[PDB]
Amino acid sequence: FNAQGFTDFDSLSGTSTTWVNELGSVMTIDVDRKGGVTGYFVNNAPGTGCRGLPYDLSGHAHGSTIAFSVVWSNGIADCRSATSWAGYARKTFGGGVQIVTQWSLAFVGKAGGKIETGQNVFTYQAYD
Amino acid sequence: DFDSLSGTSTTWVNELGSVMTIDVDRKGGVTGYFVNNAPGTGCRGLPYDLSGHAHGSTIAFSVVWSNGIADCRSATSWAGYARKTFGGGVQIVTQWSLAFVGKAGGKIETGQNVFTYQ
Ligand SMILES: O=C(O)CCCC[C@@H]1SC[C@@H]2NC(=O)N[C@@H]21
Ligand SMILES: O=C(O)CCCC[C@@H]1SC[C@@H]2NC(=O)N[C@@H]21
Repeated sequence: FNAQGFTDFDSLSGTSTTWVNELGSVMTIDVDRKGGVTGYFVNNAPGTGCRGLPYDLSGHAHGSTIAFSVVWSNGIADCRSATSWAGYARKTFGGGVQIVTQWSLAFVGKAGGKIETGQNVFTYQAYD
Repeated sequence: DFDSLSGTSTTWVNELGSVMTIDVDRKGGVTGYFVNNAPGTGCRGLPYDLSGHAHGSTIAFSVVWSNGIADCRSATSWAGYARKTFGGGVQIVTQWSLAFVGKAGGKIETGQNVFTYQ
C-alpha cells in the first residue's frame, strides 16, 4: 500500500494496514478484494477495560465508507460489552489517510443494558 | 442472551420493518444478511452482507449498503444488548451509526433500533 496512492477504501483491497485512533487503540485490518474486513482491535483507551488484548474485528469497506464491529470477549478477558464503528475515509492535505468514525458501545452495568456513543479518528500507520 | 445462539440461524425484525438473518459460529462470530425497509432510505428490499460478533448480553454488526445490485454509498454499524421480555427469545436494543459522503461532506447519522427475534 501507499498513503500517496489512496483514492478510497477500494485502495485497501487485498492489503494489511495498521490504524491508531486518538486514544492510542490500534487495529490491524485485512481487506479482501470484495471489501470484506477482518483483523484485530487492541483497545488502549485509558479508564476502559479489556486493554492490550487482540479482539476479532469484522466489517466491510466500499468506496468512501467503512463499518466494523468488535465484541469485547476473546476467552481471555470479557468486558460484557460490544462496540461498532461506522465512518468515512478522508485524505489529509499533508498526504495522510484517516477514518473518521462514530462508535456505539453497548454494555450491561448494575442498572443493566446501556449504550455510550462517541467519535474516533483512525490514522493510517506508514510503517514505510 | 447470545451465548444461546451459538451454532444457530435466527431472523430478527426492527421497528423500521428491516429483517436480518444471522448465523452465529461457536466463537461468537456473526455472518448473514440484512434487508432494509426503513421509510425514506435507499437500498430497500434486497439482501446486504452482514458481519459482526455476539457474546453474552451484547452484539455488534456492520452492513455496507453495496451488494452488486444497488449501491447507496453508505455503511451502518449497530451495537446492542439483549433485553429479556415476556416471551421465548430476546430483543436487541441497539444504537446505529450511518456514514455517507455527500454535498456537505462525510456525514454520520445516529439512531436507535430494537430488533425482535422470531
Ligand atoms: O471498557 C470496555 O467495556 C471495553 C473496551 C471499550 C473501549 C472503547 S470502544 C470505544 C472507544 N474507542 C476505543 O479505542 N476505545 C473505547
Ligand atoms: O439509505 C441508505 O443510505 C441505505 C439504507 C440505510 C438503512 C438505515 S440503517 C439504520 C436504519 N435501520 C434500518 O433498519 N434501516 C435504516
